[PDB]
Amino acid sequence: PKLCLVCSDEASGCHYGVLTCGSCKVFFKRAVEGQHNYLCAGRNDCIIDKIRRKNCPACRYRKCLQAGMNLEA
Amino acid sequence: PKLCLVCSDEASGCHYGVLTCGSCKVFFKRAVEGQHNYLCAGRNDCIIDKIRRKNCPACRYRKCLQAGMNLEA
DNA sequence: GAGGAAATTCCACGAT
DNA sequence: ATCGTGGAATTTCCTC
Ligand SMILES: [Zn+2]
Ligand SMILES: [Zn+2]
Ligand SMILES: [Zn+2]
Ligand SMILES: [Zn+2]
Repeated sequence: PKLCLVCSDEASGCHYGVLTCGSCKVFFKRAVEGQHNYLCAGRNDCIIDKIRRKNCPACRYRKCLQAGMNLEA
Repeated sequence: PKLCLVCSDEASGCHYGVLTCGSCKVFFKRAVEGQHNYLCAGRNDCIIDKIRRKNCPACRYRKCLQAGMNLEA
């Protein structure tokens, strides 16, 4: 019943300091390692869920950071 | 003329009835025969330009239709 | 020449 | 680390 704090999909455990699913954990790692320039086509307010998380890496990454995800955790 | 009526990128000609670039031509063909399930993570006003057009297929497809693109043209 | 469309290449995403 | 899937976009080939 525990949910990913980023996309609300069911969580696989505590990854990089935050309860998250597998895809969001892999996304965050790749985002930090690659130092990605992401641009929201919206207002930087996008809905991030299982379906929509692919739409805006910018808002997804922002949510990762604001939830406290860090590589050195 | 030039300037694709969907994303404002340089237009390659009149495709499916509308002045469009090459990428919006094949996008529309894919989307119109496909499901076009697309969900917007924003307010369905997403900015569609050369940089952001990949972010929201929902809004891109909506702009294709509003511009008047159709298969039977 | 135009434009439709397959073929091709590239990449994000995500499971294992 | 492979690696499958699917979308994106350019390149190549088709008919008219
Ligand atoms: Zn998640
Ligand atoms: Zn966004
Ligand atoms: Zn376009
Ligand atoms: Zn949108």
